[PDB]
Amino acid sequence: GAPVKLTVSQGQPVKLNCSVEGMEEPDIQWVKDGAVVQNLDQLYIPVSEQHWIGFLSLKSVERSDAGRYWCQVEDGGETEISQPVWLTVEGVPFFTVEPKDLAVPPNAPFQLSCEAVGPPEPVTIVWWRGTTKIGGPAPSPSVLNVTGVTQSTMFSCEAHNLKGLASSRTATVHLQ
Ligand SMILES: [Zn+2]
Repeated sequence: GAPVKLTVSQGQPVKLNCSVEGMEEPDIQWVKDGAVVQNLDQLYIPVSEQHWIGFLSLKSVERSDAGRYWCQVEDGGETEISQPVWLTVEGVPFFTVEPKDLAVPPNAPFQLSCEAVGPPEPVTIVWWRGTTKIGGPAPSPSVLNVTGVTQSTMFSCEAHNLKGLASSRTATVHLQ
């Protein structure tokens, strides 16, 4: 278990490679997190007799493309296979917890919350109410305690990491 670790920025193409050795006509397949890969360009070429390289192309990486990839061959036996590559996709923060819309009575207290993650880490959050910075910058997860509102009000989180900024959905708190 010595995986290679490949880090790519969101939206960039990437190509992964594996080596398969010790077998004439291996049936090679790319696997991601233990599942046979679908809907990606796969290429398997011979450099010598008994020496093959597998090639997996991704056109424009998103978060869901991150995972552990490797090549497997059926039967295999003494076939030597390259170690897995761990694909990590870096970019601006992603909100795992969005702020929720609420209906509240006037001057009644409430709490909103949001969570955002990288990579890269760490992530900090600021809260906006209308166009006014309230809370933060503070780490994730973030909560916002509000004493009350007297009219419909918008709240959103803005998350920050090395790669830049992401906004949450805008929550609306309306009067019941
Ligand atoms: Zn910064």
